[PDB]
Amino acid sequence: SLLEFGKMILEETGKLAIPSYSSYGCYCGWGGKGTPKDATDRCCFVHDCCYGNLPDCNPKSDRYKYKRVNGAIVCEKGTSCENRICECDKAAAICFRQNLNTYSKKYMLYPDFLCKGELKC
Amino acid sequence: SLLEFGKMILEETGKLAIPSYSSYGCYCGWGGKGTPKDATDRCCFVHDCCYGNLPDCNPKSDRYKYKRVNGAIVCEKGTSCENRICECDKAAAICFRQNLNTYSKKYMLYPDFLCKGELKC
Repeated sequence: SLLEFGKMILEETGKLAIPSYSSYGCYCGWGGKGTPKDATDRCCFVHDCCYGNLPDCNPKSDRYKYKRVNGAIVCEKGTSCENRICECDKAAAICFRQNLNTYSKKYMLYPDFLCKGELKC
Repeated sequence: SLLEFGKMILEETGKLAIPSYSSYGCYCGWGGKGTPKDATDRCCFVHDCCYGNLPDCNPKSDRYKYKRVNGAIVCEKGTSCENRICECDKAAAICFRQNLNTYSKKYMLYPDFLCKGELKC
């Protein structure tokens, strides 16, 4: 859920999930259309597609456990849905951290009309 | 599109394309620089080169059909673009499978900053 995902985000980036990655570009939030605007926005698009491969699961309400071992995120052994959702969240949070150098305020509260079309995954 | 390619990748490798191949090495990802890390990363490099030679097309977004006949992927007859996109995808997905033997978890989540230099197609 956003409780776990928001915690990895804060731990990895020093930023709060809402608002820093909930109103950013075309895909960081609940938007789902258009061409990702930059590297951070691409991390989000990938995260949506990741959740997309899990139609038997519900990421929004599915809570999992993770721990930090040797400085890295470990998704603890759980249900297939818990494991796969944790892995999607871990990947996006590290993606965010890796792209912090190009994170820009320019793309916060980004207008709907500048995001057009479907990119299927 | 990513949807059809992801599906071939799962079928050929038994791995879900996102996240196993979506942050892998220097080329299985959005980027395009440096020496490919290994055989798997080379499949991605070749796949970019293949898409790079389809400028009359929209590889990422355009949908196509394919079948399985006696084990093997068979691209169905669509538009010129569709069949070519399909063949690029089929070659990469088979490449991933052929090199599963040397797939290495240490190249997942690979930072793009460790990838420098243009390597010509």
